[PDB]
Amino acid sequence: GTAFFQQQQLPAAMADTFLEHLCLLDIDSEPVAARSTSIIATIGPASRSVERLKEMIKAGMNIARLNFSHGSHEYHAESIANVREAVESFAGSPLSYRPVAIALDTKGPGSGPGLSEQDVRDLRFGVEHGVDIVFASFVRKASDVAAVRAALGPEGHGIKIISKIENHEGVKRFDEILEVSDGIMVARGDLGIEIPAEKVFLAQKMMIGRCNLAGKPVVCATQMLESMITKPRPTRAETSDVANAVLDGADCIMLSGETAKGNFPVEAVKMQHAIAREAEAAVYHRQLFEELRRAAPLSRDPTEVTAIGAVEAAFKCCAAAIIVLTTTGRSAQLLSRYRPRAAVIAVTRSAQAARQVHLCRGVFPLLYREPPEAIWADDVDRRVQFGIESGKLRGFLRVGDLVIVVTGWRPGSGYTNIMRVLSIS
Amino acid sequence: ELGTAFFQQQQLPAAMADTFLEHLCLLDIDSEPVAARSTSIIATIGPASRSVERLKEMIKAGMNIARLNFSHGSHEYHAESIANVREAVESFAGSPLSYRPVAIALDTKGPGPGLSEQDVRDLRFGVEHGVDIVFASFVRKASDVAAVRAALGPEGHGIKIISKIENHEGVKRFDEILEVSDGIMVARGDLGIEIPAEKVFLAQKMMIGRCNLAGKPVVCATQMLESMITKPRPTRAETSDVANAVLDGADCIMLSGETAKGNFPVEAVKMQHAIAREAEAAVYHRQLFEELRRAAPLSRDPTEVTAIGAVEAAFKCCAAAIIVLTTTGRSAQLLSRYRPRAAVIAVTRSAQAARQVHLCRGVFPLLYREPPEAIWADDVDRRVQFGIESGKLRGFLRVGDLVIVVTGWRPGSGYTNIMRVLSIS
Amino acid sequence: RADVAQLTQELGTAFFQQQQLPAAMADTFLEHLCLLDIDSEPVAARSTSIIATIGPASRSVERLKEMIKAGMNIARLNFSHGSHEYHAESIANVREAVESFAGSPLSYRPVAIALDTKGPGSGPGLSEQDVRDLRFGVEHGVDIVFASFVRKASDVAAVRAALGPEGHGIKIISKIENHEGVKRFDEILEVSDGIMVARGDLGIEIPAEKVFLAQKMMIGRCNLAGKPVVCATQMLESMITKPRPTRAETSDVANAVLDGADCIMLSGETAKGNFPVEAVKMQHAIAREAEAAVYHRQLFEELRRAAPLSRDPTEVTAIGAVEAAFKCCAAAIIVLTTTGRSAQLLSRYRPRAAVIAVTRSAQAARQVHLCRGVFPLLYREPPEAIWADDVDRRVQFGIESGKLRGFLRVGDLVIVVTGWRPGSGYTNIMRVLSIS
Amino acid sequence: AFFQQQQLPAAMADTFLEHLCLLDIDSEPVAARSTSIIATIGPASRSVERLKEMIKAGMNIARLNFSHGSHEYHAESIANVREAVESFAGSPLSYRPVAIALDTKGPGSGGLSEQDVRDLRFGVEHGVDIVFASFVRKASDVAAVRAALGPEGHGIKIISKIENHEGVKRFDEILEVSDGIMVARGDLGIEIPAEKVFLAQKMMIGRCNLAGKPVVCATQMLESMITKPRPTRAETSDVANAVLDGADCIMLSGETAKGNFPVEAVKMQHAIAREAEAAVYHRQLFEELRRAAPLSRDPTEVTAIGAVEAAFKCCAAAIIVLTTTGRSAQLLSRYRPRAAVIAVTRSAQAARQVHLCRGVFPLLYREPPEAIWADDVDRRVQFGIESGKLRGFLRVGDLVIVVTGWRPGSGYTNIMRVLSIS
Ligand SMILES: Nc1cccc(S(=O)(=O)N2CCN(S(=O)(=O)c3ccc(O)c(O)c3)CC2)c1
Ligand SMILES: Nc1cccc(S(=O)(=O)N2CCN(S(=O)(=O)c3ccc(O)c(O)c3)CC2)c1
Ligand SMILES: O=P(O)(O)OC[C@H]1O[C@](O)(COP(=O)(O)O)[C@@H](O)[C@@H]1O
Ligand SMILES: O=P(O)(O)OC[C@H]1O[C@](O)(COP(=O)(O)O)[C@@H](O)[C@@H]1O
Ligand SMILES: O=P(O)(O)OC[C@H]1O[C@](O)(COP(=O)(O)O)[C@@H](O)[C@@H]1O
Ligand SMILES: O=P(O)(O)OC[C@H]1O[C@](O)(COP(=O)(O)O)[C@@H](O)[C@@H]1O
Ligand SMILES: O=C([O-])C(=O)[O-]
Ligand SMILES: O=C([O-])C(=O)[O-]
Ligand SMILES: O=C([O-])C(=O)[O-]
Ligand SMILES: O=C([O-])C(=O)[O-]
Ligand SMILES: [K+]
Ligand SMILES: [K+]
Ligand SMILES: [K+]
Ligand SMILES: [K+]
Ligand SMILES: [Mg+2]
Ligand SMILES: [Mg+2]
Ligand SMILES: [Mg+2]
Ligand SMILES: [Mg+2]
Repeated sequence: GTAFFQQQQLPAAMADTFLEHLCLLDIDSEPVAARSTSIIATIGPASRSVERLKEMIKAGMNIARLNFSHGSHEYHAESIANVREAVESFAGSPLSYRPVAIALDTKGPGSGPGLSEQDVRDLRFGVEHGVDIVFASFVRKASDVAAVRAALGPEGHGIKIISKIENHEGVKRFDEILEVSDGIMVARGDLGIEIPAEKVFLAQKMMIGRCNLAGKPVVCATQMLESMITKPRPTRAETSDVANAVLDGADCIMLSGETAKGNFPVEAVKMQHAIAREAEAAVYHRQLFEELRRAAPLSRDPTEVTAIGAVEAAFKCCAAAIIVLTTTGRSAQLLSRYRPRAAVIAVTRSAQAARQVHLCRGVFPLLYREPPEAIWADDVDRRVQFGIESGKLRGFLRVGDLVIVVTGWRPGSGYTNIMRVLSIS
Repeated sequence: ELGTAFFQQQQLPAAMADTFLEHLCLLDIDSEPVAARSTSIIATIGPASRSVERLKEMIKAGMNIARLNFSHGSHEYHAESIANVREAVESFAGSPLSYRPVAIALDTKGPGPGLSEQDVRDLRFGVEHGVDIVFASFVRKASDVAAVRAALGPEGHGIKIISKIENHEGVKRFDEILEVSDGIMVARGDLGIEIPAEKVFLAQKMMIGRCNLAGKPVVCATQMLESMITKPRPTRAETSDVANAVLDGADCIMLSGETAKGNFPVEAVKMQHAIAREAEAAVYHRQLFEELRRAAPLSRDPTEVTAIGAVEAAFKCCAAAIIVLTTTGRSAQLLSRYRPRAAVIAVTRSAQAARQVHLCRGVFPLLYREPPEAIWADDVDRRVQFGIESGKLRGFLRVGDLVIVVTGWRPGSGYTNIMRVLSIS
Repeated sequence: RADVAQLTQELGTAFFQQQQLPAAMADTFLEHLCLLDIDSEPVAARSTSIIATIGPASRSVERLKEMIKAGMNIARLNFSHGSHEYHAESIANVREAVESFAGSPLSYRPVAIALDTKGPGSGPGLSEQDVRDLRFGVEHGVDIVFASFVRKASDVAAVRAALGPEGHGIKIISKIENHEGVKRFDEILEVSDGIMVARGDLGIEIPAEKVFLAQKMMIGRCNLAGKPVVCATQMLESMITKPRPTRAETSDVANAVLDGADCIMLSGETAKGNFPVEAVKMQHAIAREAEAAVYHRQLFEELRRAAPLSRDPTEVTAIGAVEAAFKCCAAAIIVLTTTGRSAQLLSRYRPRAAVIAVTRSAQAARQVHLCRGVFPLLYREPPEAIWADDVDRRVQFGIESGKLRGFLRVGDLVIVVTGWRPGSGYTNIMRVLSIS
Repeated sequence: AFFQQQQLPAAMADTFLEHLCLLDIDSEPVAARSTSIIATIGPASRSVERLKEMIKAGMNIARLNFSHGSHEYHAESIANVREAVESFAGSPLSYRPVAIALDTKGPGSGGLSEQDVRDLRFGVEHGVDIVFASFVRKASDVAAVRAALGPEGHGIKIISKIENHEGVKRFDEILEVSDGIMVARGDLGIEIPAEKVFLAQKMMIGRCNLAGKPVVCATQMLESMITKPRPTRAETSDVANAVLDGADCIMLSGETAKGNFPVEAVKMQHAIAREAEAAVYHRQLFEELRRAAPLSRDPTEVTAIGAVEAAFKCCAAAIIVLTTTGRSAQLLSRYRPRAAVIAVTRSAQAARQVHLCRGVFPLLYREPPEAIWADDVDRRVQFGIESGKLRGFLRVGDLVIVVTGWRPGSGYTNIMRVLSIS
């Protein structure tokens, strides 16, 4: 229908030049797709109650950040328990349950050259409490990342390390840090003090571009909606900043004081949710996909080959979603790197993977709880149907839609290799 | 992984270029073609190419389609030509490495205002003798194609009608003719007499472009290697002409007098084979695929969606082949329209489809005659393995290579919706 | 690499490391982003104009001199507050501070004066206070009118009529502040000289999360039309009370320049804030960094592909001159202009080279600050007897001011744009000159 | 009506595929033929009357094949060409200069042969404009030809013929020291496999286009026309494709030297080239030539790109350039403008040699001088406009781009002007 092609900036998406795309942007063209940029909310006195945390999950919070620069281990263990209680209060309805990752943001090296002794104790605390992500403060070289990985020990092998770039050395040694990290955080607060304030935007755009090229998650952080710490509505520069972080290519956007100590934590999450949906519909996929395809190297990895074929197929039919079965989240990450307009519904049995895939833009994790079927092909079909039923319940899919299904040839991680065009019934 | 030697062959340095101008500058006479020749050769059968022994030599040289010119000779003469082609083709049935299906095409005498009485009798002869293709002479409007289609009686609706554009009216009414035809022949002999000779190249390039856009086969015909009727080597203009027809986008190239009455019929086939291989490696796939992708409309047909995803996947891993299961040839045709560098190995139970897919560039048919398995998924696996073992036998594949496999979710034609990445073992 | 090798050997590797030149030579926008470098210093003069609102914090002649030195190009008088006597005193103080630098003509900086109207309020069209304020503007010689709440083409025609016969030279920049203005944008732009994205009211009239779409759409359409566009309101809001802006504020300024804005504005930050000079300095610093990060390779290609064919010699000469400037990395394009139009047509193609506009019109010299990358030089000398000699003297005045301000160095290439006969509308010549 | 002619619907297309789909056999070519025709002089094209007919059919360069005939035979051929060319000098606004090219015999079994030294000396003594140097294998072969031309032959253009594997492999070093290249497909098709010649032709044409140096496509282009009045479908396609590849010149060998239809062969190449030039996809071609050409601080180079860009912006009928050596016209030609490059020169040799560059129409200025330099310059621009109007290039109301310099003498072009006709 004509109405379908007037929504989600589709006239602007069909434009032949970026200039014509801008000219065709319409304030009356409503966003239809689900919000794909994840929201990281910092936990503190304003967002610690179980009842307030339930409201933040409903507003769109995907990752809860624990800032280990403040508070004791007892304080952070209580934060973890309240987050998990609020998250599990919706587990009674598996088709609508939303996993929420828990990220530990370290205190940092301070005046020291490498990993501090408090960071070693805090990292061990994180492993013992089952955190999913580490936001490693003041990463200056590859050996800083290796020190964090060593401090996590053998039990913390599955924890993602997102390196925070906060100074000139981190910006200069970016390539070596990105190579050994799982992703990056553009920590603009310290970065704006370490380098001239008027240069932070160049560092943010460079790091986002390089992370997008590498297919690794990138978080834009600090002062995005600062004025909402005390005021009910943000400034015109703040809404523009959030929108531009999404247009730059950020996988995640973050709230610090807005959710930890401010007076509008739920509204700050709602505002980031609303801006991100508008900005995602304004993305010029025509040039973006072409450039991501052209820049990505040739590959002999079947997961990598299936991912590009599935994204290409999704664009060809305007697929409502790409449903992917994943154990570690990697198959969903490789689909996410090509920035499909189709939502990536990732069905997994790993609760940790379901929490961690929020780091990748456009990945909507579904945690499958059923015990395995005796026949593997039937267990695979049951999970795909769970993805279709959750998608229908949440508004991602309707009868008549086309979906791309990405599965593998045997159980276990690393064997994705099948792309299937499916009609929703 | 593949080596520097691999990336120096088949014009791969020229294929990686960022502009068409840089692609031209990087073409190398020392870069040898590795892929199998994908542009089919149509050879006209006449006194110089009628004997079973001569036909066996032409099959070995590369003839894929045998053309019977009904402008000369009786029905008895053409029935003997058909029998000799079939005898020469079946003389290699014992060896899997040498067996190659050969299509039989009937070229009509022509019109008078519409379908002539002799054309009705000749078309009826074609149906009775099981011809695969009709090259319909002097098509000027859509109603001429409908007359040929109606003349293919009740038993011949499976025969492909390739409309010959030979005059100004056919060129002007091209869109309506292509819409109702299976493909087109740029019949340059009469076209060069009906329109100014210096305008034939414009008509050829326009029709080839429109056929490529429509995803329908296009044949370049007449005087391609004319001097080879009496001389053992062609002129510099003739080799250039064959190469440029392949670079323009022609699915097939044809020999008329060169093979029907000339002194070097086998040598003419060998020459077309050698030039086509060189020209196919020089194709600028980078821009070609992007433009075929951008110009092809969005589709909700799973075969069309699977085909683009499979071609995209083949380019990503430099796949040795795309193995497709097809009953009518349609799934292989939709892969062929995106001009993959990988060979399209079409496994079919239909002898007619195996002969007719020679009309589509890069489709290498395999006729499969094993009795069907009781379990459909096992029958599918057996045909995919048949394609891999014939591929290994003929030099298309080695252990360690990657292939793309295109199949459907249920038996019967029209259900292609699956693309798999397979490692050859 | 071969397309820059001889020029890299000539100008040096250090030249090609500054002003984001490695990022500018990238083949894709993605590679351009990856190559942005915080250590690549901006070299070019700041091309995006700064509009500063005059108020109690920025009214004194001494404070205004500091703001001119910090980079203020246009002084905005907000007629929503203050009396005619108050605004006349503000105008006089701006003119006094501007003329305090007139002793040195090769370095003098013109400053435009803009009148921002109160608006229609609850009314349907032009209010009676707006008619009195517009007459005040004509009587006091203002250069620009920022017309509040423009909702249709007839609103800008009413403003033009209220300016009368004597205000024909005044530029009307229409402020888009509501849903109707956004929806009727094309008809408003057609009859206006330019647009202001008035984000304050716009963010109240439409959902706050949609303002960025309206800003980007209007900037794109103004760039396509070749007409000036101003980005306004809350750009450095926190600097009203703090000496340093937030990370969202610096990002906002940078993104307005990257979107394609000709001008950026300061409101309460300069009118009533505690750091008016610091706010101007911050906008200056961010705009220079953002201008160097513009992806000229795709931008120029798209401006050419989108611009229709033209049989106007000024339009034809402008694209030829911008193309020539990119070919040699020209330090500047010196253009002779009477009304500012020839400089505006060069500016629409977004050259990296500075557009040094030599004019005898003091009003045109002030008004060309609306066009990005135009550096006005007011020529005060009496005419030569031979017209060709008068033209040459004006070109040499541009080269000498260019050398004395740092725009040009001996060995640089410059593009000179002139006409074949005196008077406006005859630009048709482009010359390549080597600086000696 | 203007936008339906010269394949303008196909020229406006956003992709090459859409450009192909929009090619129209009913869209007539309007612009003058840009690709020069080199015709080989022999028994079938030696008479003054036959040569006059070939000049009217479109011959721009006369090739003397020194592989056959004596010096006396070639001197008579030169004299007949000059007599036929000067028979049209009575009308200066329509006079067509014709270059004379000497094609050497070659090294044979040997570097530079002793017969080649004598033939090159003959060429200098007889005032030839171009040398087509046979079997060039390395840069030192070009230097040997340059030395054999001596001090009296400094102005002669050396076009290196690439005829073997070594010439193809050492192409870059040969092009660097040559004025241009000839893709000599006859010997090349014997030295390398016949099925690889098209790759060598396309590579050399692309590299010459990138370098901004002339490239000639040669041998068997219309071969069958040696005995038949019409060419084959492969032959017309070959000529069209050489123009579409980017060749500056196309050549006729036996077709004009010994064939039964020399005038018809020239007419056929003229007709095909005009059709192929209108089918050129300028949208991508200009963008790629522009992107591939390096940045430059040479004012002639900078003015040339500004002028071609300006010509495309207004659909200029022509770019009128004042040139001494032909260089300013060559730098305009390298960007492949759709506008004709009308080169007004006083140098008769430069007027003949600029036929090597596609789209350059030389006008030999033989009008009285003006005392004031600026008036003399203006008069040459008016000469270009009047010849353009007379020959059909221009009409009243058209826009032209005029390219001149700031002071006399070669190497000072730095001005581009937009001018309205009449
Ligand atoms: N992250 C990302 C990666 C790839 C492509 C894109 S993109 O497609 O959004 N991309 C916007 C930036 N441009 S631009 O050339 O700078 C530009 C800017 C303003 C204009 O009006 C214009 O004509 C061109 C290139 C297209 C985004
Ligand atoms: N869709 C499609 C179909 C067929 C071939 C191709 S193609 O990719 O082979 N290709 C042809 C040639 N054109 S061109 O712009 O005419 C051209 C010609 C000569 C040049 O030196 C040049 O720089 C450009 C470009 C595209 C693409
Ligand atoms: O993204 P990952 O971690 O590589 O997981 C993909 C894996 O998931 C599957 O689709 C299903 O496997 P399981 O039955 O073990 O969940 C495998 O075929 C495939 O290898
Ligand atoms: O190309 P076609 O004629 O549509 O045939 C493709 C068909 O082949 C298959 O892959 C296998 O089908 P069969 O087992 O019936 O041969 C089908 O699933 C698919 O629909
Ligand atoms: O940009 P504008 O207003 O068209 O003015 C450009 C004009 O300036 C000139 O270069 C010089 O004109 P004047 O001598 O009137 O100042 C004219 O040739 C040209 O028409
Ligand atoms: O193309 P060339 O060889 O550089 O000659 C171009 C020259 O022609 C002119 O326009 C006119 O020069 P002349 O007066 O010497 O004929 C020069 O100003 C310019 O340098
Ligand atoms: O640590 C952070 O998030 C910062 O410095 O912005
Ligand atoms: O019949 C043909 O092939 C022709 O006329 O070219
Ligand atoms: O009036 C204004 O400037 C606004 O609303 O932004
Ligand atoms: O000399 C030539 O031109 C050839 O050999 O083709
Ligand atoms: K911290
Ligand atoms: K026939
Ligand atoms: K106001
Ligand atoms: K010779
Ligand atoms: Mg920090
Ligand atoms: Mg025929
Ligand atoms: Mg307002
Ligand atoms: Mg030879």
